[PDB]
Amino acid sequence: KETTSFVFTRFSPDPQNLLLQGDTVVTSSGHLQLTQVKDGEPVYSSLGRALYYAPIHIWDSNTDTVANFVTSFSFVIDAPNKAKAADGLAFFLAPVDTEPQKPGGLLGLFHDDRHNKSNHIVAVEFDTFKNSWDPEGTHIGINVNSIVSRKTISWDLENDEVANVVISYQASTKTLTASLVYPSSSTSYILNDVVDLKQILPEYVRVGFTAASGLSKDHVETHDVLAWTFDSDLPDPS
Amino acid sequence: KETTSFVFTRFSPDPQNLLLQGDTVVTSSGHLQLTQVKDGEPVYSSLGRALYYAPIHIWDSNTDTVANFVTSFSFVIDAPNKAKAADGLAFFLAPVDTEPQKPGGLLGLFHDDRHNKSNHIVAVEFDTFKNSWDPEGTHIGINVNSIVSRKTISWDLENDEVANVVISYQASTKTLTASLVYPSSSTSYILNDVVDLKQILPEYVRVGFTAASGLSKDHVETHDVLAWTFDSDLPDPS
Amino acid sequence: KETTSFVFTRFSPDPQNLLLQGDTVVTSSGHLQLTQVKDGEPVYSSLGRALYYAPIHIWDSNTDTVANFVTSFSFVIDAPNKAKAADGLAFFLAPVDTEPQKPGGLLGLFHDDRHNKSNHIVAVEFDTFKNSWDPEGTHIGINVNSIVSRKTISWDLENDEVANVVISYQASTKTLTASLVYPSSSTSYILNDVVDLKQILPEYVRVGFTAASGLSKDHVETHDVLAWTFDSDLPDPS
Amino acid sequence: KETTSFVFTRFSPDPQNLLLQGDTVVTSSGHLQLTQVKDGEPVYSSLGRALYYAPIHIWDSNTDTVANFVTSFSFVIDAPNKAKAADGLAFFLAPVDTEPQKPGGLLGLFHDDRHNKSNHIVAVEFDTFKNSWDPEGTHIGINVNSIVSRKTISWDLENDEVANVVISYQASTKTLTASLVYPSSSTSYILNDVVDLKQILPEYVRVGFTAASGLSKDHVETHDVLAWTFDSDLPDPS
Ligand SMILES: *[C@@H]1O[C@H](CO)[C@@H](O[C@@H]2O[C@H](CO)[C@@H](O[C@@H]3O[C@H](CO)[C@@H](O)[C@H](O[C@H]4O[C@H](CO)[C@@H](O)[C@H](O)[C@@H]4O)[C@@H]3O[C@@H]3OC[C@@H](O)[C@H](O)[C@H]3O)[C@H](O)[C@H]2NC(C)=O)[C@H](O[C@@H]2O[C@@H](C)[C@@H](O)[C@@H](O)[C@@H]2O)[C@H]1NC(C)=O
Ligand SMILES: *[C@@H]1O[C@H](CO)[C@@H](O[C@@H]2O[C@H](CO)[C@@H](O[C@@H]3O[C@H](CO)[C@@H](O)[C@H](O)[C@@H]3O)[C@H](O)[C@H]2NC(C)=O)[C@H](O[C@@H]2O[C@@H](C)[C@@H](O)[C@@H](O)[C@@H]2O)[C@H]1NC(C)=O
Ligand SMILES: *[C@@H]1O[C@H](CO)[C@@H](O[C@@H]2O[C@H](CO)[C@@H](O[C@@H]3O[C@H](CO)[C@@H](O)[C@H](O)[C@@H]3O)[C@H](O)[C@H]2NC(C)=O)[C@H](O[C@@H]2O[C@@H](C)[C@@H](O)[C@@H](O)[C@@H]2O)[C@H]1NC(C)=O
Ligand SMILES: CC(=O)N[C@@H]1[C@@H](O)[C@@H](O)[C@@H](CO)O[C@H]1O
Ligand SMILES: CC(=O)N[C@@H]1[C@@H](O)[C@@H](O)[C@@H](CO)O[C@H]1O
Ligand SMILES: CC(=O)N[C@@H]1[C@@H](O)[C@@H](O)[C@@H](CO)O[C@H]1O
Ligand SMILES: CC(=O)N[C@@H]1[C@@H](O)[C@@H](O)[C@@H](CO)O[C@H]1O
Ligand SMILES: [Ca+2]
Ligand SMILES: [Ca+2]
Ligand SMILES: [Ca+2]
Ligand SMILES: [Ca+2]
Ligand SMILES: [Mn+2]
Ligand SMILES: [Mn+2]
Ligand SMILES: [Mn+2]
Ligand SMILES: [Mn+2]
Repeated sequence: KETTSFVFTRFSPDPQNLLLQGDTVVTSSGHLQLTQVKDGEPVYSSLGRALYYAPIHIWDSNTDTVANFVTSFSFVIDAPNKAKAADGLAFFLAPVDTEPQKPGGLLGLFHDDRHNKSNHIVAVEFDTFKNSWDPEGTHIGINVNSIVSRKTISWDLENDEVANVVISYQASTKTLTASLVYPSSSTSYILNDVVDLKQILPEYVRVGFTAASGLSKDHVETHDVLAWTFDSDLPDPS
Repeated sequence: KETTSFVFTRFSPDPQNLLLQGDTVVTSSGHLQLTQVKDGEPVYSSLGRALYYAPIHIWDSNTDTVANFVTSFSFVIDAPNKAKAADGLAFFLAPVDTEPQKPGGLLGLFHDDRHNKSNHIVAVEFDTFKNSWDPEGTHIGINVNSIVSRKTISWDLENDEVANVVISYQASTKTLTASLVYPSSSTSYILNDVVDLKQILPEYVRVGFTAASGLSKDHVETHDVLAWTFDSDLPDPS
Repeated sequence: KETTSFVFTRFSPDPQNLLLQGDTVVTSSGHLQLTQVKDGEPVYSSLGRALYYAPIHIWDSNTDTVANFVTSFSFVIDAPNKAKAADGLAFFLAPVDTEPQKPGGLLGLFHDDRHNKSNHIVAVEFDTFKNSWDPEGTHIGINVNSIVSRKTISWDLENDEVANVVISYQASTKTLTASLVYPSSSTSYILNDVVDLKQILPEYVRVGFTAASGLSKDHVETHDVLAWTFDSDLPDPS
Repeated sequence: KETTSFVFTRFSPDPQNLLLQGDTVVTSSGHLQLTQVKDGEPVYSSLGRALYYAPIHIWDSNTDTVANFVTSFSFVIDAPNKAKAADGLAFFLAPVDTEPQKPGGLLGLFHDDRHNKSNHIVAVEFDTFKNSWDPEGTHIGINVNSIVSRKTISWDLENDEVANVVISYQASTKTLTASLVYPSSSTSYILNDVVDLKQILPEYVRVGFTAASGLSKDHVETHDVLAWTFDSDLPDPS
């Protein structure tokens, strides 16, 4: 049996147990600021990610066991103009050596918009901009090896309000669940889908966040994570 | 700081740390069987509840702090005839000396269908039968001092399938959230509402389940809880 | 799998999830005051206990599995005259319906000084007074069904200083371990012994504290518990 | 608030969340084998270490808080000849970039036997061989910036038996406590001392194990870790 967990109720600057990639900083107020902010305003064509430093053991090929995990986080997206919000934020699992990919609507996760098993990405996206591959309206998606989501639901962005997310994986039913709640307006969202982690991901992964502002100057938003817990449990064989 | 927690991944017979009320038994397969089953079939006019034996400290009048809590459970409802399903199951918080009330659509929680502050009940209901006070269709509700829910959502009962529920209370936003997922069909439901526990409940409560089969012989279903975790945290002041 | 846990970093007055027995009160400073205090001084012939309200499932006769547990607590003993300190404090496990027994050197645990399997008591004692059955000097003991300890070590009472205790049970080796640390003086104590909980205790027990002041007016001390955590885990069968 | 934790009830081969240094391997039976073994006999002049991959945030200079932590582990030392046992095992905290130092009685921790504040090492040692700086007999020591322990106790090595260790740090009293229990013989050991982590260590550290076999062919032993849990909690400011 192997477990990993961590809790950040706020972030400290220069976090040596986080791998910050692209534009990501920790602010002095303790937020994980994924996309760049200049003179109080979001900057376009910005891409940031943040990963927990230690690899997570999510499945074992010797014993053929798969881990459960649950993560929670709070985030804020602030678009100066809501109709021109872009591009979004995602929580993801990826190979240990993962590096930022294309900015914009590919969210730093993929180098193109195709399906490809060699990506080894599972992600939950909070997608604020309609690209050619997206359904109509802002949405939450479960993504496996592609920016084109396996399943989506409608989600109305509440601008500059705190969103509380929980994402969990139940290995016995191969089910990934993702929920978002806005306590300020009592609005909530949920979806789940079958995802087989053993087929998709390597035995060890890194986990974290990615976000991207839009590729034109008028399509911008901030993406701040305020807090983050993670728990995984790789059980004994059964 | 005060915390309480417990986990049952299955139930043992004669559980001395559970207060079983009404018809409740533990089966040999380790399920908490809330309504009576005779010759493989559910019995009508059955009422059962089950509560954790220790009172939970959910708020402190000395320090004026309120607890957070999160509970998870799995349940199954099996109606021999789905169109004649009744009456439902609920998770609730109530005063320590709580006793079963009226059977049927009052779910063992209330002695009538009125709003009354002296009930001191907060509950999440999984309501399989439309009474005069209910909205159309089977539904999930948040209930405060009344069988008439403060807020509801549509919920399609998946007969004899395992439902995974999580209910949580965030004291800083006074928000109660309830989710239900069916991993078998990848279907999921969520709602949340403002509930002020300090106004509604006494400082110590008991927590648990209640269920009721219908009051006519043809309107019946089973109500089994398979597993239950509970966690509460009453923080230090300020 | 069944787990129970709780944490009190301090105690609130009228604690409804604790069974207070004998003289026990909660002070305004949030201490669990086991033996009586009058005009700033300890009172003789005083006996107090305190138990967590919910029974603990420590072993299951169906599956023949036994729980692990760990408990921690901080206590203070203040003897006005150290040479006349009596009688002591103990942490114990006992049947659910347990009631206080004889005061004095029997510590509220036993009705006599003999060995008897029908007691169903396992205890760790912090013994400040030499009775006929005791070794020389103040000591810590592991006690099974008798005030005459199965094993003891020397322990020097540090008067009015905070003692941090941890007691744990490892079921696979049948080993009970007890440690005491005084952080003020950097002094520490440990012992362990084989105890088979399945032979000694019923399936469900209550856990908590007992203490007794001496049976003459000049042989007195206070016994205050400042904080208490408990964790038990009854695993799935092998 | 920041917490880190992990649990290994056994080890898997090629553990990507452990930084293995020197001779360390994971066996097929799931042991962390710190010093080299050639066909079930220990090899001399062997040095191995193992660290959790993620840095631990043990204190924060912004908020002036210091973390508590607790770690537990099980180890086995098997000396073919007990009288010629060498050199030992240690649990330690060190700067993130820490590298193995001198083999033998310096245990892979230090490059010499002097006191030096630029080491930034806190360690608990299980020392099986008497060097010039050591007290008489095999012993457990608390070490701050030097192989010459700040405090020691006598410890009798029980050859090829499982030792259960717990080490904890209480920030409010600046107290480091270390215990060892042999459940097989019911023997146990404990010590504690004042250590101010803020003065000694950087804000982020790595934690783990080191071990060394002796520098002559007849002074050898194995050093296997069977299991390891770690928990740290860097609290919010008052
Ligand atoms: C482990 O604990 C067991 C109880 O948990 C012990 O068994 C019990 O032992 C008592 C004697 O102590 C038994 O009770 C007695 O029954 C006889 C015969 O009917 C009575 O003569 C006797 O009453 C007289 O003695 C009392 C003092 O002992 C006086 O107070 C009383 O006034 C009489 O003069 C006594 O009966 C009890 O009297 C008080 C009433 O409140 C009570 O209802 C009444 O029972 C008792 O029956 C027995 N219990 C059980 C369930 O068996 C056990 O003691 C050992 O075994 C017993 C049977 C005796 O042989 C003991 O000599 C022996 O020690 C004890 N074991 C040890 C090693 O301590
Ligand atoms: C699905 O994903 C795989 C793995 O990422 C893609 O194959 C890889 O494509 C890279 C190019 O983007 C290859 O590396 C290149 O090597 C050449 C020299 O040989 C260099 O000049 C160049 O700068 C790159 O480093 C990489 O080697 C290749 N790996 C394999 C196993 O083929 C794959 O890309 C698609 O197939 C490959 C073979 C190429 O034909 C690509 O053009 C093509 O996009 C991905 N498949 C799809 C359909 O996207
Ligand atoms: C809200 O719920 C409370 C608590 O259940 C109701 O108050 C209770 O009303 C009962 C009457 O139905 C009282 O019982 C009676 O006691 C008297 C004297 O002891 C007997 O003569 C008689 O035979 C009954 O058995 C009960 O004592 C009372 N309890 C309390 C704590 O007040 C309450 O009912 C409302 O207020 C009460 C005081 C009456 O005025 C009712 O008429 C009135 O409905 C409920 N409130 C509402 C608006 O429904
Ligand atoms: C393929 C791609 O990244 N498309 C981006 C879109 O995601 C969004 O950022 C938009 C804002 O103007 O510009 C497009 O270039
Ligand atoms: C108030 C009440 O219980 N009404 C019951 C309803 O809940 C259900 O049991 C049904 C089944 O026939 O009978 C109704 O008249
Ligand atoms: C058997 C018994 O309780 N003996 C007590 C002893 O514990 C202690 O209190 C002492 C002090 O004066 O008095 C004795 O009566
Ligand atoms: C400084 C040093 O490492 N001394 C080592 C001692 O630790 C032990 O290994 C011994 C083997 O018999 O050889 C000594 O030289
Ligand atoms: Ca998009
Ligand atoms: Ca109804
Ligand atoms: Ca005594
Ligand atoms: Ca040495
Ligand atoms: Mn999308
Ligand atoms: Mn309803
Ligand atoms: Mn004694
Ligand atoms: Mn030494």
